[PDB]
Amino acid sequence: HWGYGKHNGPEHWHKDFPIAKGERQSPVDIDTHTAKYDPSLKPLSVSYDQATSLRILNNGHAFNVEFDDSQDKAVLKGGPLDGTYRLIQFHFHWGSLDGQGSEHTVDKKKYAAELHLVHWNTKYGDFGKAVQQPDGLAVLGIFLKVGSAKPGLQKVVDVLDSIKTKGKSADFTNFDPRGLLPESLDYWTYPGSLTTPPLLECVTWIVLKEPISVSSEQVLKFRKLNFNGEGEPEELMVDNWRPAQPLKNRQIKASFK
Ligand SMILES: NS(=O)(=O)c1ccc(NC(=S)N[C@H]2CCN(c3cccc([N+](=O)[O-])n3)C2)cc1
Ligand SMILES: [Zn+2]
Repeated sequence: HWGYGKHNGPEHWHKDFPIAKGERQSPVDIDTHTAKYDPSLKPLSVSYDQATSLRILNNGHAFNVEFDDSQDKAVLKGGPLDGTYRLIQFHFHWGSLDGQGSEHTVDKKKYAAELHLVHWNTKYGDFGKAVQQPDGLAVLGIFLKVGSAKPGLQKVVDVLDSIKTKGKSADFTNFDPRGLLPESLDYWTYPGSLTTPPLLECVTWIVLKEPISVSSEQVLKFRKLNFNGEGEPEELMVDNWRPAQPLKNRQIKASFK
């Protein structure tokens, strides 16, 4: 019964998921002055032209846009990664107000929201096997700030009224995730974890430096979703973010000088 409420939030997760206090937990604060430029990193390769979106689901914690990952259609390669990672889903974390919502922070700055594009390593054959491995997932993280509308986000915003409550889904075909990227693919990278239970330490994090701009109207529609199921007391889906975790014995590397 984990969540983001007064009594089941991140400070409680360690009781059911002791890895919550582990050596490679996410998210983290990115100290821009201590992150080292690594000239040996490669440009990231984001190959989304053949992406097949299928469905959008309110899972009670966020909403997931789900992809066909039954073959190598939408893949992330290069940068810090060895081999090929298949896009399985994306989701967001956001705040009750614009001054909070991101999971990663940049010099302790909180963004209004953060997009996670989740990919799994095809050398492990399926997602459930990949999450048992230290290099099993690659998550591309993109900050959202409030300003101009993001045109590529509006198809997502406009379906949210149809998946208001936990367990609701809707058909969501032909959505192009390239419309969610910023101009620059400059990034920071570090080894971490899932940011929700079960908090598995299986993620190569790749966090873009350049945020995307969304409008106030767009993020207000995220904040009208519900954590609760249909006919249950209304609990607005806001502040579904985990705060920064200790960095411990880890180095954040920058792709840019
Ligand atoms: N915040 S975060 O980015 O650290 C992060 C947190 C949690 C997850 N959990 C994920 S992607 N869980 C999996 C379990 C299986 N799974 C599938 C599998 C096949 C098809 C679908 N589907 O519904 O289309 N979903 C989703 C990953 C990433
Ligand atoms: Zn996430």
